[PDB]
Amino acid sequence: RTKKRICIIGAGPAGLVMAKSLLEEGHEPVIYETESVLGGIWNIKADKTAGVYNSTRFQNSADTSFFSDFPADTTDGFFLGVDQVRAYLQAYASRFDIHQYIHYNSKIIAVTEHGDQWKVDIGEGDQQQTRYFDGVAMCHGRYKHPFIPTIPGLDQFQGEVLHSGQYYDNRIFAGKRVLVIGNGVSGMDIAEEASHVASAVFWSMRSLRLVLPRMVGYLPNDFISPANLLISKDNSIIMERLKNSMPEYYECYQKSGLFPSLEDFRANPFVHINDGVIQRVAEGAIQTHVEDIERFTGRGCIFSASGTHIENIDMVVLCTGYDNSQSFDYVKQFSMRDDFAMGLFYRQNPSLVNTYGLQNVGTTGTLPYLEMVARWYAQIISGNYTLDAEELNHRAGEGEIVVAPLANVIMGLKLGLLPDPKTEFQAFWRCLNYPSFPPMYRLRGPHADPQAQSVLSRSVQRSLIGEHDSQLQTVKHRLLAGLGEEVMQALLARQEISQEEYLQAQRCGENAIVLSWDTQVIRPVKDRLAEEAFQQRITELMSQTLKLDVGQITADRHLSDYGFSSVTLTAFSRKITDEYNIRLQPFVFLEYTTLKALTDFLYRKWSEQQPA
Ligand SMILES: Cc1cc2nc3c(=O)[nH]c(=O)nc-3n(C[C@H](O)[C@H](O)[C@H](O)COP(=O)(O)OP(=O)(O)OC[C@H]3O[C@@H](n4cnc5c(N)ncnc54)[C@H](O)[C@@H]3O)c2cc1C
Ligand SMILES: NC(=O)c1ccc[n+]([C@@H]2O[C@H](COP(=O)([O-])OP(=O)(O)OC[C@H]3O[C@@H](n4cnc5c(N)ncnc54)[C@H](OP(=O)(O)O)[C@@H]3O)[C@@H](O)[C@H]2O)c1
Repeated sequence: RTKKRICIIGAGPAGLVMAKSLLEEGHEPVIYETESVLGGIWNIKADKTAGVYNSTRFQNSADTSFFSDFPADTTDGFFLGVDQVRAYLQAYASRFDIHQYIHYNSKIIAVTEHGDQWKVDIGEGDQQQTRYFDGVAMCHGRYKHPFIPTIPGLDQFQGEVLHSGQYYDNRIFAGKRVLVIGNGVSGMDIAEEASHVASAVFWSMRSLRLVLPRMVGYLPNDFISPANLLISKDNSIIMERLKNSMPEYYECYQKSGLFPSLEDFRANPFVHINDGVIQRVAEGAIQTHVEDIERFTGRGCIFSASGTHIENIDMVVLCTGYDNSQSFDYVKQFSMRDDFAMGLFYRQNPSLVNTYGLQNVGTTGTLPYLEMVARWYAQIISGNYTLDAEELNHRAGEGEIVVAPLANVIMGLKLGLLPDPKTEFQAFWRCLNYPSFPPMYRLRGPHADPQAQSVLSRSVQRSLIGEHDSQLQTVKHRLLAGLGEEVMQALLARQEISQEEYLQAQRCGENAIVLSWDTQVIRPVKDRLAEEAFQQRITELMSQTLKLDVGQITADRHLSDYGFSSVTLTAFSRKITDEYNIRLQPFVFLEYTTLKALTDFLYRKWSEQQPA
């Protein structure tokens, strides 16, 4: 009887683990799926308007992107592609017997609160039914409703216009003049793949982002431990790793002119994973314009900054991402941003969960983050967990990023899945220094798995092949300082911490780290008059590419005092070309030898074409 009856919207990864989690706490799942098969966005249809495209592979290694008690098969590789992922989801649904609860061809239409119960409107027309449930797990994913920007004249463009959700492979670009717009992962992969077939590829973007390949050195991009992520200096570490472990890539990244500015990295600190677009841009295979499109003529495109007119455009691919606001129509009455504590639990009745939350999950795979929410909701349903009033207070904000490995620590602690810092601090610390290995979270607490330890052991043996120990030990001292003086004294007494550790924490007091919810969040931060603007812009670009401050850059100082390099000089002139479409011939710097000599030349060349 007490089997609670939970309505799960979706058969994708979230719905699968959401159902398997409630089955561990003896509840009864009811999955409704609009499509005819499980798998989610990893399912292709023929008139494709959403869903992963052919070359898609996971950005992060299998060691951090799959479920706690169900390892992925890496025979064909550590970065799983479309076939293996949907394979995985089907294997999971079968070991934990999830198929029986799935009702395919069944679209949820409305969810309304009904006392403490929930009334759900299922199915479309003559199959329209209505059932009642104890809780609703919203597991409908993202990336389904394209977002089309409003651009002047695009509605009258006479070429083909696609949105990336329709993309499957690059045979569609063969022989064509392509304009790719947007520089998320989709724009990156499409632009890169287009550059191996198309007649010409033009890549439009407004602002530069950080790109890493899948492997950084001889380890996956995602092998980074919470301790490192806590020294903060967000990605100063990852950048160091790149610079020290991937020097060739780092020089090539610079020469592309696509390495972003500090102001750029603070504005979006999210690390995008792509393998290849930067090499293609370096080689001239792609023509990047970092600026804003002014308007679209009938078969071409005009740019605001440079005045560039690209002509005879065959295809525009709008890689402009998704409006995920409409994926929440069946709960139109609710404001997800304002009613969901942590963007995850309906504040007045958590029986209503939003598994994906509302933020951007970086650093490791999405699956184990979803799983963690699933294990947590399973306990809220059992009555074994009652969100406290600081929990209910949190609001997921627009733009925010979630450093998953931290989110799993924060949540893994609430559920008692990690050694207690107050009693097993040394162990807690080892955990904070391993990458996000999901088997770590099934060694203790609710529903462990005996085979977990051995799984976690292979992943950690691959981790062990940089330190900043000093900084790390300072994170140790500051964590400990953050536990308080009573717990510190107790750890000292019981022999968990040495006398040095204890005394240092005693000194690192006003710098104490207290792990909390927002530990896991990152918030991004953002004629004559014309000719002054040009030279001002050129100096900044020289400042960016040189790592020098505009004070030290002066009009009449010879440019060669400034210590350029082949790499930094290239980077400096591709950046010029990207914003003003001016090409610097191979003698530009032998003939113009000061800043003022260079800007006056380029501004002339600029205005001999269309300016402003
Ligand atoms: C191109 C691309 C690449 C990606 N790469 C990665 C990656 O490398 N790593 C990673 O971790 N993640 C990646 N993701 C995203 C992430 O993997 C997916 O969101 C993941 O599958 C989790 O999906 P989900 O469980 O939230 O539901 P989804 O997989 O989004 O599917 C949701 C399901 O709910 C169903 N549904 C929706 N509305 C209703 C309704 N009203 N009634 C009934 N059913 C409904 C849908 O039919 C769908 O089957 C990528 C996404 C895209 C588009
Ligand atoms: N952990 C994971 O591995 C994981 C999980 C989920 C999803 N993903 C990735 O998320 C991707 C889905 O999002 P997406 O990358 O397609 O889109 P996106 O990240 O939302 O970015 C859309 C792009 O379009 C540009 N754009 C938007 N509006 C524009 C306008 N009016 N004019 C010009 N440019 C505009 C944006 O640049 P601006 O900066 O100028 O806006 C942006 O680069 C998937 O491909 C997947 O790889 C990864």
